[PDB]
Amino acid sequence: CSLDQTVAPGNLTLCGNATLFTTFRPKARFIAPEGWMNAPMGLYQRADGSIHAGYQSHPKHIQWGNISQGAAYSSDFTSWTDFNGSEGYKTIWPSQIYDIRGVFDGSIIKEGIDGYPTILYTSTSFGPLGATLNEAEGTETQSLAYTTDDGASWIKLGYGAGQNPVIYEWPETNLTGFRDPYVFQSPRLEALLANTTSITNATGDHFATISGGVHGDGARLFLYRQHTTGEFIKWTYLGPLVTTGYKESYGEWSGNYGINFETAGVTRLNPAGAAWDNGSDTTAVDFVTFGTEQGRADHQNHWPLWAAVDYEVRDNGSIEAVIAYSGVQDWGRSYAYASFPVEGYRQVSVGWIYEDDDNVILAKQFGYQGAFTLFRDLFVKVVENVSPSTPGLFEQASWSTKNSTDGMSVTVTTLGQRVVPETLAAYKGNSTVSTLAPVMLNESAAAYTPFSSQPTDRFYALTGSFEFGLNTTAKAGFRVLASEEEYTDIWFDPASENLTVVRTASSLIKSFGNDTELAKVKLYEIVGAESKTLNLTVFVDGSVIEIYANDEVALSTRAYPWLANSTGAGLLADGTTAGDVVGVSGLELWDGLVDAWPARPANTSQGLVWDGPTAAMYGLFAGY
Amino acid sequence: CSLDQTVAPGNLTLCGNATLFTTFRPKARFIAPEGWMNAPMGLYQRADGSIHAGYQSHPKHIQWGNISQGAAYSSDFTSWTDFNGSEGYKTIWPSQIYDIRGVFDGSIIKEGIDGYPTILYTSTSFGPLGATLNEAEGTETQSLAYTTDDGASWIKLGYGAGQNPVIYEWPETNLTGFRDPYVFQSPRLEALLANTTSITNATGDHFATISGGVHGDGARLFLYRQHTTGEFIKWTYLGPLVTTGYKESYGEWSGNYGINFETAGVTRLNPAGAAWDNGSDTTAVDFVTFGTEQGRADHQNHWPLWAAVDYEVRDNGSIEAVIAYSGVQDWGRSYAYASFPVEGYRQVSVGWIYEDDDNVILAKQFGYQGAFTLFRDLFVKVVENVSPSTPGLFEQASWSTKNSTDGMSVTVTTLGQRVVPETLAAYKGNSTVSTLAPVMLNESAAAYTPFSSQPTDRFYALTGSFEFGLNTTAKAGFRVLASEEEYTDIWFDPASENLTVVRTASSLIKSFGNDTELAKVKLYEIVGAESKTLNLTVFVDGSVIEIYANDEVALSTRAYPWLANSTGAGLLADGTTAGDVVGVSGLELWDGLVDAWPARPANTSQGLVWDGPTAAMYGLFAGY
Ligand SMILES: *[C@@H]1O[C@H](CO)[C@@H](O[C@@H]2O[C@H](CO)[C@@H](O[C@@H]3O[C@H](CO[C@H]4O[C@H](CO[C@H]5O[C@H](CO)[C@@H](O)[C@H](O)[C@@H]5O[C@H]5O[C@H](CO)[C@@H](O)[C@H](O)[C@@H]5O)[C@@H](O)[C@H](O[C@H]5O[C@H](CO)[C@@H](O)[C@H](O)[C@@H]5O)[C@@H]4O)[C@@H](O)[C@H](O[C@H]4O[C@H](CO)[C@@H](O)[C@H](O)[C@@H]4O[C@H]4O[C@H](CO)[C@@H](O)[C@H](O)[C@@H]4O[C@H]4O[C@H](CO)[C@@H](O)[C@H](O)[C@@H]4O)[C@@H]3O)[C@H](O)[C@H]2NC(C)=O)[C@H](O)[C@H]1NC(C)=O
Ligand SMILES: *[C@@H]1O[C@H](CO)[C@@H](O[C@@H]2O[C@H](CO)[C@@H](O[C@@H]3O[C@H](CO[C@H]4O[C@H](CO[C@H]5O[C@H](CO)[C@@H](O)[C@H](O)[C@@H]5O[C@H]5O[C@H](CO)[C@@H](O)[C@H](O)[C@@H]5O)[C@@H](O)[C@H](O[C@H]5O[C@H](CO)[C@@H](O)[C@H](O)[C@@H]5O)[C@@H]4O)[C@@H](O)[C@H](O[C@H]4O[C@H](CO)[C@@H](O)[C@H](O)[C@@H]4O[C@H]4O[C@H](CO)[C@@H](O)[C@H](O)[C@@H]4O[C@H]4O[C@H](CO)[C@@H](O)[C@H](O)[C@@H]4O)[C@@H]3O)[C@H](O)[C@H]2NC(C)=O)[C@H](O)[C@H]1NC(C)=O
Ligand SMILES: *[C@@H]1O[C@H](CO)[C@@H](O[C@@H]2O[C@H](CO)[C@@H](O[C@@H]3O[C@H](CO[C@H]4O[C@H](CO)[C@@H](O)[C@H](O[C@H]5O[C@H](CO)[C@@H](O)[C@H](O)[C@@H]5O)[C@@H]4O)[C@@H](O)[C@H](O[C@H]4O[C@H](CO)[C@@H](O)[C@H](O)[C@@H]4O[C@H]4O[C@H](CO)[C@@H](O)[C@H](O)[C@@H]4O)[C@@H]3O)[C@H](O)[C@H]2NC(C)=O)[C@H](O)[C@H]1NC(C)=O
Ligand SMILES: *[C@@H]1O[C@H](CO)[C@@H](O[C@@H]2O[C@H](CO)[C@@H](O[C@@H]3O[C@H](CO[C@H]4O[C@H](CO)[C@@H](O)[C@H](O[C@H]5O[C@H](CO)[C@@H](O)[C@H](O)[C@@H]5O)[C@@H]4O)[C@@H](O)[C@H](O[C@H]4O[C@H](CO)[C@@H](O)[C@H](O)[C@@H]4O[C@H]4O[C@H](CO)[C@@H](O)[C@H](O)[C@@H]4O)[C@@H]3O)[C@H](O)[C@H]2NC(C)=O)[C@H](O)[C@H]1NC(C)=O
Ligand SMILES: OC[C@H]1O[C@@](CO)(O[C@H]2O[C@H](CO)[C@@H](O)[C@H](O)[C@H]2O)[C@@H](O)[C@@H]1O
Ligand SMILES: OC[C@H]1O[C@@](CO)(O[C@H]2O[C@H](CO)[C@@H](O)[C@H](O)[C@H]2O)[C@@H](O)[C@@H]1O
Ligand SMILES: OC[C@H]1O[C@@](CO)(O[C@H]2O[C@H](CO)[C@@H](O)[C@H](O)[C@H]2O)[C@@H](O)[C@@H]1O
Ligand SMILES: OC[C@H]1O[C@@](CO)(O[C@H]2O[C@H](CO)[C@@H](O)[C@H](O)[C@H]2O)[C@@H](O)[C@@H]1O
Ligand SMILES: *[C@@H]1O[C@H](CO)[C@@H](O)[C@H](O)[C@H]1NC(C)=O
Ligand SMILES: *[C@@H]1O[C@H](CO)[C@@H](O)[C@H](O)[C@H]1NC(C)=O
Ligand SMILES: *[C@@H]1O[C@H](CO)[C@@H](O)[C@H](O)[C@H]1NC(C)=O
Ligand SMILES: *[C@@H]1O[C@H](CO)[C@@H](O)[C@H](O)[C@H]1NC(C)=O
Ligand SMILES: *[C@@H]1O[C@H](CO)[C@@H](O)[C@H](O)[C@H]1NC(C)=O
Ligand SMILES: *[C@@H]1O[C@H](CO)[C@@H](O)[C@H](O)[C@H]1NC(C)=O
Ligand SMILES: *[C@@H]1O[C@H](CO)[C@@H](O)[C@H](O)[C@H]1NC(C)=O
Ligand SMILES: *[C@@H]1O[C@H](CO)[C@@H](O)[C@H](O)[C@H]1NC(C)=O
Ligand SMILES: *[C@@H]1O[C@H](CO)[C@@H](O)[C@H](O)[C@H]1NC(C)=O
Ligand SMILES: *[C@@H]1O[C@H](CO)[C@@H](O)[C@H](O)[C@H]1NC(C)=O
Repeated sequence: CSLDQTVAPGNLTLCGNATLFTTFRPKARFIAPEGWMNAPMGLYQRADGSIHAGYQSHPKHIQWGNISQGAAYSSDFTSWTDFNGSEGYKTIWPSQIYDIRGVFDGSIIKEGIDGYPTILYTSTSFGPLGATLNEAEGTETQSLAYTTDDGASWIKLGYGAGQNPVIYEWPETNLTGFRDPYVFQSPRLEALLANTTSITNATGDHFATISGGVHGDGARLFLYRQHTTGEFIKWTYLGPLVTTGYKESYGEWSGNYGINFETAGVTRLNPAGAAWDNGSDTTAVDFVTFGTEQGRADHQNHWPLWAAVDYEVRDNGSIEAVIAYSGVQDWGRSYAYASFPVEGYRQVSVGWIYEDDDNVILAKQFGYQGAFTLFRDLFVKVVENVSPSTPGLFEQASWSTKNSTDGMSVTVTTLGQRVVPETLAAYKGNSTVSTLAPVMLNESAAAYTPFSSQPTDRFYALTGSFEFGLNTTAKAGFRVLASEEEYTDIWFDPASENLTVVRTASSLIKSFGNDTELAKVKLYEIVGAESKTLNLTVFVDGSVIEIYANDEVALSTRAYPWLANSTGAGLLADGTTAGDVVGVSGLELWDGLVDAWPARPANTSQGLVWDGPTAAMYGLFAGY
Repeated sequence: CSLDQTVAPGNLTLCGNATLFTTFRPKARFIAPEGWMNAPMGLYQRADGSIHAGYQSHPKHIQWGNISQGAAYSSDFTSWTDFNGSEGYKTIWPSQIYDIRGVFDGSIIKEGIDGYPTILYTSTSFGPLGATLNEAEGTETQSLAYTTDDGASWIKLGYGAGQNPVIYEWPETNLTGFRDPYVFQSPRLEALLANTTSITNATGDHFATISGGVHGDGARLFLYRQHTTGEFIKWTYLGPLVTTGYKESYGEWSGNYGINFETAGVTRLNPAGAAWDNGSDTTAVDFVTFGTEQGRADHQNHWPLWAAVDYEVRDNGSIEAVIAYSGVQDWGRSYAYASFPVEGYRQVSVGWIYEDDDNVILAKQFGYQGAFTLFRDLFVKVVENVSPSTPGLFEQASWSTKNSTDGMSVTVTTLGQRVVPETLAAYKGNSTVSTLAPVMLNESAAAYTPFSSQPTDRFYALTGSFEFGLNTTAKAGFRVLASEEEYTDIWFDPASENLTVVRTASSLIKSFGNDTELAKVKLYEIVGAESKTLNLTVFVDGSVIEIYANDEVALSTRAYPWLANSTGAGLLADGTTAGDVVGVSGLELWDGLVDAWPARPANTSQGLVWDGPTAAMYGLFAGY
């Protein structure tokens, strides 16, 4: 095993465990110290204003298993510190018959048991578990734990009658899944159900959804309500909140609803951020965010989706969330988005970016798998004065339209997503910032034009506004992680409405994924404008490439170039002519970003271990 | 629920939990503070000379489940003190994927991990488990833990490759069971295998048996040897030590070998006690003690047996233990005998006495189930100058015979068992002792003759020597726990060689067992004697009746008389005439015995709990 990054890569499968630990590793984002991570969990803003973030964790392994909560905290979403206790950076782990198979995703009741922050989580035990298997009741249940030390440790309720697990009965038969409880307060839902509480007797101020589905008959999000305020054992099943069909799709802008939901959450937003009104704010919109399984040919069969919903009250004192329009939260290699409230009327969302090594060829050599996305403020994106001649506008696919009285303009409403400003400020302020001169891309434009300033490593951000003619057939974007032999091309093609990431040349290492990523982006044309604009922000962080368009569209992906000098960046142009011109302005390079884990040394590997021959006997975890 | 013990019992199933806690409860023996117990485990003499005793335990329940090690200690086998830690009187409990289904029986390596006492125990996980079920590999494995604080707590080795569990591969396919590791040193076995260690490479100073069997083909005791002295991870399978047939029986004196072994141990004894020679002591005998399953119509399908064995060395460097003769360790409601070495060349054995409430009618009202037997010294019983005309003598069923050179007398050899002298001394010294005048039972004898002194409660011992004519047809023995309406009759009938406990009148409460207990007792007739003698010792301790004959035969059983005055005792006589006389001498009553748990209050119940609806979902434990 040679680690010479000035020559072509050898056979890297001969390299030892964690020998490639720093080679492709993100530095500017949330990631475990080592080993396996997946879904964010247990997210809450603590009493001191800091953010507690948990995550599904399997230390000293590079596949999933013994799944536990790892945790850390931050005062600004950006610079983090690990918890360190008797189990290292873990704070909840399998320990009881009811959760021994894994401590799955959970969410926080901020004033819970004895007034302490309390997690409701999926506690798993033995038996077939999965949407394509024949799971039985009891394999997935829901349990409580609380913390008296602000998340350094958690105390589980005892096992037994009237204690853990607190939710165990399946609400319908033949579930595909029964997990990922999302606890939330909702003046909106309380107002809607206030006339029906005699029917159900459930009058608590907390609701909880549980994600799943029914075999052969599509996904389900099940709604529960806390039975009595200030009491946390009894949760009353109201009914299905969201019901979708077996592999139903709302269309090209909306992914596919698959067979089973995961990590679903419920929020209410307005143009400024989170909305906590009872229905009285006419600018507020109810949203559900959710993952779907088995409705996708690639990306681990996983779509992270969202839908705007209109709530209807059923006669049995339950709620139907009728989907009004439906979109995609991220179009790339990310999943398991969790959202949580943050003071100042914010709802903040973060997901998990998996690697692109699905055959597990270099995972041991990495010594880790996975990272988070950046933390994102959610809000209602409102575009005013939209031209009715915007192509495809009245499809109303992942947005809504409201005509002006005179019919000459439209107001467009959709889900907005933008990187939390704390992170943008810290990134910019800690970087070497190069403000770049505008560039007109015309007949003289090369295919690739390097920026006048270049990055110095694999940790940078780019911003640009691309102004296109209304009938352009030109393409433009950014090339990143670029040398002559390796590069990753981010293209937007207004004629097809497709944002793509072409990765055929991303790396000389052939075992990594190289498929083309794709997102749909609607450029809403403004009344009286003779052009249309794409605002693109791109973060390059080790192997992560995370793309944001117009505070709306997100696409996370991976690139693993071998060569030390595959760090360059610049502009891409295709079909730009004297007459079909692309004006690029607002160009900025931020070189360096932030060291997100200042207390950690560069190499936080502790080695990898094998569970031994019993792993195959038990059949629950891969074992490595 | 009335607790009036001066009138007939009402419907006691209406009584609350633990309302009958003290009513039938032993006071003078090892018993858990409350709840469920079964097999002794983890027995060893500590560095300070005290005895550590563990037991299979399920606190606050009255059926088996979450099976854990409860523990206590004693300096004299007799007066005990509970450990008290973070889990009360438990010291090992289910906590890892490999043992979450139960911490089953285990035994002690005295100088183990880092020089500390170390337990090798059966760690159980999910799946069908049982001799009549289709168990698979991995469900039962063997794991290590060690103590740095003399048994107050135990630290398990980590889960994984080269750590726990340390034995997981089945030595043959289709096992009926794979548990109860018994670790022991043996100069005998080391000497026998010394010429074969090249074949196996196993040269350690510890051996371990694991108890089981093969479906359809009888029980098996599997022998392992520690691979290297001072190292405790690697244990090498040598071969089957004991192989018996599917429900094979050696005869009327030997129970039945069933389909599966449990709690098996290996020892070597001589007339004085434990023998630690390499084979050079010609008075020493190799013994195996073991439980069998599914070879008995009653007594929970369980026989606690023993066999004298002759070891043969196989060509593959393993040992066959050929059964020379075979007996019964206890003929009544006891099982799961464990033996352990004690300083002064002793081997001490103790078992578990279950209740006689197999339909679980009053278990909740008790608030506990189970106790230990008394602790017993094992030795080789040798009877010299035995008459060749002793009936059935050359059957050599559970004994061996050696003729004198002239053929006029025989030396008989069998397993001896006697209550440890520490307990006999303490019992006698703390009791009110009444030495009773001898009684000739003849034509004038009533059926029942009360002793001249009577017990004052349900805690007493009786001794007597019954001298019978060589051709008697008379019966005699002891009645205990006796009033006019309730009593338990212990009879010996020399003509049939049967010791019986008749329990048709033991209690007015009809839900308890009332079947007749039976043991075979061989009165070895001495050359020149014109009579034959039965030395009977009986312990009455709450509901326990524990009978010892001639330091050889043991029979433990249960009686639950309701009436407060059903405490009396005396002599039984049947068919005694002027010519067929039974001379009773050495009669002594010890009233009171010892308070075995002086620190415990009378009622150590902490209530009972239910595991809730998930107990049936998981399907592992009853839940109560
Ligand atoms: C199979 O058997 C298993 C083993 O038995 C069993 O698991 C065990 O289950 C039991 C019962 O559910 C659990 O017991 C609970 O423990 C909770 C605390 O748990 C935390 O702390 C313990 C112990 O703490 C110490 O010991 C460890 C180990 O040495 C040290 O690390 C610590 O530093 C600490 O040491 C100090 O204290 C020691 C003595 O205790 C000293 O020796 C020492 O010197 C130190 O000073 C830990 O062991 C726990 O760790 C385990 O669990 C965590 C997850 O929780 C894991 O991460 C970890 O790996 C371990 O597995 C843990 O950290 C108790 O809170 C709980 O007590 C209450 O509940 C019951 C009711 O259910 C009540 O009886 C009792 O009164 C308590 O409730 C009161 O208090 C709470 C708030 O504090 C109130 O909400 C409640 O209403 C009530 O209030 C009362 O008082 C008020 C007045 O103040 C009054 O106003 C109220 O009205 C009311 O009266 C309970 O004891 C036990 O932890 C499990 N153990 C393990 C190892 O798993 C398993 O379930 C079984 N399985 C099956 C299938 O049956
Ligand atoms: C799923 O995830 C699960 C959770 O991660 C996982 O279970 C965990 O597995 C790990 C790894 O196997 C276990 O870690 C081991 O822990 C052993 C000690 O265990 C005992 O102590 C711990 C911790 O102790 C404290 O914390 C608790 C909780 O707060 C307190 O109650 C205590 O008071 C104590 O607190 C003090 O210390 C704290 C910090 O640690 C402070 O915060 C605090 O202020 C106090 O000061 C307990 O948690 C354990 O309890 C659990 O387990 C018991 C059974 O064991 C249960 O009954 C109980 O309910 C709990 O479940 C327990 O009591 C360590 O000994 C062990 O460390 C060694 O082994 C590894 C190799 O495997 C080495 O890396 C390491 O060096 C250690 O080995 C050295 O030491 C030993 C002798 O001491 C030598 O034999 C050895 O050779 C070596 O010697 C070295 O040093 C020598 C020089 O001195 C040198 O000469 C030698 O050459 C050599 O270098 C390991 O850390 C962990 O306990 C599990 N946790 C739980 C909760 O289960 C599970 O397996 C996962 N499942 C799957 C399927 O993957
Ligand atoms: C005295 O000790 C006991 C512990 O032994 C304490 O706890 C009680 O324990 C018993 C079991 O011994 C439990 O009985 C079982 O109850 C099941 C239904 O329970 C529900 O209804 C009752 C009645 O109002 C409620 O009290 C329960 O509420 C509690 O539990 C829920 C969780 O479900 C919590 O949310 C609450 O907060 C409470 O904690 C329940 O809502 C019942 O199904 C079960 O069924 C069988 O057993 C009986 C008797 O043998 C049969 O008649 C019946 O046919 C069922 O038999 C089964 O038997 C075999 C083998 O098991 C199976 O193969 C069959 O298919 C069949 O299913 C049983 O009756 C009791 O619920 C529980 N009480 C609790 C926790 O409060 C007592 O509390 C304690 N008392 C005191 C004063 O301390
Ligand atoms: C680097 O990290 C790893 C952790 O990832 C550390 O531990 C090693 O981990 C790997 C797995 O990543 C283990 O590989 C597996 O080994 C199995 C056979 O092992 C035995 O032989 C080896 C070789 O001499 C010994 O080292 C082992 O000894 C250790 O374990 C025993 C317990 O058994 C202990 O007693 C010892 O003390 C040691 O701790 C063993 O004796 C092997 O069966 C297993 O098989 C598959 O995997 C490969 C690769 O994918 C395939 O070629 C093969 O076909 C098998 O594939 C399976 O794949 C699928 C899915 O799993 C199944 O469906 C198939 O049916 C099929 O079974 C694998 O190769 C390795 O043993 C282990 N080493 C240890 C513990 O020492 C490294 O130590 C660490 N390195 C350093 C320097 O720190
Ligand atoms: O770590 C479990 C956690 O991850 C999610 C989201 O991806 O589920 C994954 O893990 C399950 C258990 O292996 C799989 O069945 C599932 O297909 C997979 O997506 C959460 O739903 C869960 O809490
Ligand atoms: O934030 C104002 C308002 O919202 C409520 C809704 O019941 O609480 C939400 O907002 C808090 C601040 O972000 C969160 O801590 C809380 O978890 C969330 O439910 C009100 O309590 C509050 O007055
Ligand atoms: O507590 C388990 C312990 O008891 C024994 C001896 O009786 O086994 C009993 O428990 C097993 C598990 O429920 C049963 O399969 C078995 O039939 C029963 O005798 C020990 O062998 C075991 O270690
Ligand atoms: O007891 C004398 C002699 O026996 C050995 C056998 O190797 O140890 C046994 O006896 C000890 C005392 O009862 C026990 O502690 C020990 O566990 C048992 O193997 C010798 O070590 C000792 O010299
Ligand atoms: C980058 O490195 C490779 C190999 O060292 C080299 O061929 C190339 O010229 C270098 N510089 C570039 C592409 O600017
Ligand atoms: C309420 O009605 C809906 C629609 O019929 C149904 O799915 C749900 O199960 C009902 N709730 C109950 C039975 O609690
Ligand atoms: C919205 O405006 C477009 C263009 O003016 C028109 O085609 C459509 O009918 C209008 N819809 C409504 C509801 O008025
Ligand atoms: C650098 O980053 C840190 C950590 O997020 C942040 O607190 C600090 O303000 C940043 N420095 C700037 C903006 O100059
Ligand atoms: C653009 O995207 C869609 C997928 O939504 C695809 O079917 C179409 O072929 C793409 N067109 C071009 C020109 O890339
Ligand atoms: C024992 O008690 C019962 C009921 O109180 C009574 O009938 C009997 O006479 C008492 N005394 C005896 C049997 O000596
Ligand atoms: C040794 O021989 C015996 C008798 O053939 C056999 O049962 C045992 O399995 C053998 N040991 C091995 C293969 O280790
Ligand atoms: C043992 O003694 C009896 C009676 O003297 C006799 O029947 C038998 O043959 C003797 N056995 C041997 C081996 O001498
Ligand atoms: C009473 O019993 C205790 C506890 O076993 C014992 O130590 C003491 O010697 C006994 N008293 C006597 C024999 O007088
Ligand atoms: C004595 O015991 C045996 C069982 O070993 C039995 O078959 C026989 O009938 C009994 N005989 C008498 C008279 O009790």
